[PDB]
Amino acid sequence: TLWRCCQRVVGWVPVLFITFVVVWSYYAYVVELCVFTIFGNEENGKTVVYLVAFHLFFVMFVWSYWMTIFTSPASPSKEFYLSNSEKERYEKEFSQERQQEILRRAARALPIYTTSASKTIRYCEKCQLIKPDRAHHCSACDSCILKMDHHCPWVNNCVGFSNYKFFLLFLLYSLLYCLFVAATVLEYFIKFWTTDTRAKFHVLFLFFVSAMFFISVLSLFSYHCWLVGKNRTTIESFRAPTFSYGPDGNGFSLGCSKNWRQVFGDEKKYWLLPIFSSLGDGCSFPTRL
Amino acid sequence: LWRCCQRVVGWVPVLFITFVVVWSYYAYVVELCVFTIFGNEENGKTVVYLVAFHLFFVMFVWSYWMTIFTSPASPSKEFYLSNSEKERYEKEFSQERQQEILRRAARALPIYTTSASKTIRYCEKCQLIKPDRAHHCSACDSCILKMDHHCPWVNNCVGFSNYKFFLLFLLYSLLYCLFVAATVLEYFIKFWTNELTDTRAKFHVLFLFFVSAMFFISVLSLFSYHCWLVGKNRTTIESFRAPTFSYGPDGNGFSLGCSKNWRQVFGDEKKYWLLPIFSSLGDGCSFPTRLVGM
Ligand SMILES: Nc1ncnc2c1ncn2[C@@H]1O[C@H](COP(=O)(O)OP(=O)(O)O)[C@@H](OP(=O)(O)O)[C@H]1O
Ligand SMILES: [Zn+2]
Ligand SMILES: [Zn+2]
Ligand SMILES: [Zn+2]
Ligand SMILES: [Zn+2]
Repeated sequence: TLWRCCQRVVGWVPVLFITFVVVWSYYAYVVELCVFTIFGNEENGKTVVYLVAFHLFFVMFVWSYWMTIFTSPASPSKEFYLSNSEKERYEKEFSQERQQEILRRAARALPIYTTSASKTIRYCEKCQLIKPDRAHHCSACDSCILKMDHHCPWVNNCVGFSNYKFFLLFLLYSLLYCLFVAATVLEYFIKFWTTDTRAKFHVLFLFFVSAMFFISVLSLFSYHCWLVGKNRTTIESFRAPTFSYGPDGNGFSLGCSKNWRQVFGDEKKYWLLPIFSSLGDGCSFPTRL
Repeated sequence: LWRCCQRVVGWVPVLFITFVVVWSYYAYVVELCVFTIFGNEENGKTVVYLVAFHLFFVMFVWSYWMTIFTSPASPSKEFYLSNSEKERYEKEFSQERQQEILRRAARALPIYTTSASKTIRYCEKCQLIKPDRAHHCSACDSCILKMDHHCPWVNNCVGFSNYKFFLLFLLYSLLYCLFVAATVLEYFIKFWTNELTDTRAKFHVLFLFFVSAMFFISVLSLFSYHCWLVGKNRTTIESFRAPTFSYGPDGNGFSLGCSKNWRQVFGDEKKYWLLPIFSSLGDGCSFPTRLVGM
């Protein structure tokens, strides 16, 4: 009955956890490292430079992170749904052959260039719609997601056509945020090991939390730089889409340069900003052939 | 009672300045940096301007806030007439013996200055003996240590506690306005000669340059005056009426040399010089004299 409320709340636990670490990291770097440690030293130039630079990375990180969480994933348009007449004929029908004929007649009026592994029309039983190309159903979001990449638990949201560029920038600014911390706390991490009671706990934690997050998230970032240039989602990287000419891992590829511009766009000024600049509408995609 | 009315109406200059500063933040960030500069298609200057602007905007609002809410220092309870001395002072009818009551108390205090008539500097309202450089302000309704002047733009007195914050407030005001004027100028040129014609951005970019230039030219004169007062170790009051010591009036009676005079306000630790954090030497109730006696 009330299982929805607890299920919905527990989904925010990874978000609140990450949010706490970021708030703690701000307190640790600004107060403990810059004010108590670096400003505990008589160097006002080094303290200000770090504080200014830190706020630039911290803003780009929180901005990208926020956008990846609250950008709702796009769903298929009204045209892909079975009308109340045709969905009755589909539910009334018992022969799979005639079921496929119902779906094929509506789908041929839609920009669909892919089929299932069994060359059947990609259809969603729960949503009662014909899945657009690259779209998949997520049982966590309980919906079909356009150009679905994966349901990322750390943002309590699906990473799809709307989220993807924000998700990528979130990864990018995560490495930069953590690398900058590790590179600047290192000079003082060496000193802390080789004596303030409170400052050491936060500075010691600061260096290897930033390092652990760097070495971990860096693997994912290199993974997606492959994916963007190949024009493949994570789902497609495990199951290549099947076109009219058979399976093709490169069926949506337009070349390395043009594949990136499908995600980041043609406006060069928006590439590094968590502002939506992805080409297309998510319900149809340019084909290689 | 109009003292209640004074408290509310006193915030009008503060709220007015707050409006101009909030408006300046919106105008420079949204209208100038987002609509105008980022429309020109290169985010290299936009990030630099947005980063630099936030450095000056923070130091300006920080200094302004500190000058407003730093309560002015008052004389210690030793400078107040005790319940014994207030009686015999009130009983006396001869002014000559009244001074002797104040003189006997003043000689137990680190006081090296008198009035122009060589009488003990005494406050009738607070019923205390004014410390050196301290003055009574009827707006604050109190005696202010090393009082410089009552400032309406901060709804507060600029005294011993405020002065370095007030100075930083002036400094970061000039820098904030100079940075705005120097960066908006190139785009101020465009709007008049119609290289840019946006309706909303024009009002804010034009007003940004005028208001920043008008505030710069005005505050710069005041700032240079106070840079000279600090080197002379003189409050604004003292620069018009030199204090009277045991050896007569002396405009330089509190001077300790140019270097040491600045250190009285900003301190010896350079890391606090530019920061709105209290670093002034002394206690405000006594000050080193040039000749002898502290
Ligand atoms: N109620 C007040 N409001 C504003 N300023 C005051 C007030 N009372 C004294 N002052 C300041 O102190 C001076 C007034 O006379 P006093 O030297 O006796 O000071 P005081 O009575 O406050 O201790 C004024 O400065 P000026 O004569 O050199 O122009 C004034 O700035
Ligand atoms: Zn679905
Ligand atoms: Zn999902
Ligand atoms: Zn008084
Ligand atoms: Zn006052």
